[PDB]
Amino acid sequence: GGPSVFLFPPKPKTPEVTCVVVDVSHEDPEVKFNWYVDGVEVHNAKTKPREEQYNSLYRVVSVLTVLHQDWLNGKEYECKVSNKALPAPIEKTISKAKGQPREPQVYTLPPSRDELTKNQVSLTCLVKGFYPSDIAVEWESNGRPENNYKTTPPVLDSDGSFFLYSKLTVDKSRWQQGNVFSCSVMHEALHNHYTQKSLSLS
Amino acid sequence: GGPSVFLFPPKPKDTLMISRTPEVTCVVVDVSHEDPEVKFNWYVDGVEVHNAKTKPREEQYNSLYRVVSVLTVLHQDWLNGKEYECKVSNKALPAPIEKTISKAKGQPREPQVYTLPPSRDELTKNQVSLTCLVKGFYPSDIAVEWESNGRPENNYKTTPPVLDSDGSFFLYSKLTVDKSRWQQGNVFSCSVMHEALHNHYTQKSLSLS
Repeated sequence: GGPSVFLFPPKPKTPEVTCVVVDVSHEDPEVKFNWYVDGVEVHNAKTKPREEQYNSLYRVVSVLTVLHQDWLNGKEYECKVSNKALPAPIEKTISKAKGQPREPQVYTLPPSRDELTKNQVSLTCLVKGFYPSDIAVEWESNGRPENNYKTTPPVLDSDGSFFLYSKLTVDKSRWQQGNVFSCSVMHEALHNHYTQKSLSLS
Repeated sequence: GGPSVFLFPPKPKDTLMISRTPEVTCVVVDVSHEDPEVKFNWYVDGVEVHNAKTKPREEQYNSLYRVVSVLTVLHQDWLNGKEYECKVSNKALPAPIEKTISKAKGQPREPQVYTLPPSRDELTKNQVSLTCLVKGFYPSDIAVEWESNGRPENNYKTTPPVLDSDGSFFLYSKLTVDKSRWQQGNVFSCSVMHEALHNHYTQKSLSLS
């Protein structure tokens, strides 16, 4: 277990910059935030009460209200979190430049030919090129939501965008019969904030 | 308020590479400012050792100290499941604090490596994604790389291990290449290092159909 930090832009429609700390250890729930604007610190940010994730680890959020005309001018906003279980403080920066939302690309991949020997096969859903990291993925089959899937946490790609993979495990018999499976993704940068990519045998 | 102890295992790549140094790290947090000294005792399967290295103390954001002791472990010792105990003594402690760590116990499971070509929808783009699914391995310590034509490929990212529904772990490694390299039929290789593999190494190729 190790904490991760994410910075969120104000939505284009009161503006706010958000620093999210996920996977805070259960022994030391305390997290200390320091906010920088072009290098000088501000103190008007307010920290939300801690939330316990499904894995007992904690999610601690700090919200900094941002001057509207300031965001138009392109000033950098820095969030520095510091925790006892942390080897060193974690720093994140966000601005209007490349803080822009990026539409995720959703690709479904059938099982490897070598996996068709096993009794179960892996249906994978690749979601790449999205910003910010907040995203939700689900699997269905003919509209019935599936239960035996797992999704990796977001991974920062080499271009500043994020990607992840979701793996649905289905019986090989169900796959070869021609069943249709769907990978659903919800994200703010998507058109209608929702898209679905289907997957089926040849 | 009260000083607590955390014990970390070695990094996965340090346990898998003969040229690296795997370390067990004992971290004492919230050490008193007027009683700052900490005495470390290290035990390997009950036998005390003395080759541990202490680091200079570091003050935190709350005016209290953090002191770290680092013990080098043998590659074969860690893989064989030897247990490492760190005992932390301090004047402000009513009694010493003991913490013990070892490699994840349970039957080691061989990773299954599956290479997945880019989706046809991505073939309209200038760069395509080459996917390496590594599935069903235990424990989670693992290392993944990409190479091609005898040279490593470095434009890849790998997800951390994820706990699967069967008690094993899986991850994905994504190699991004120019579309023309993939359309040429050039062969790419996903290499995995893991204790359960023969010679702790395997590699699966990925090429155009």
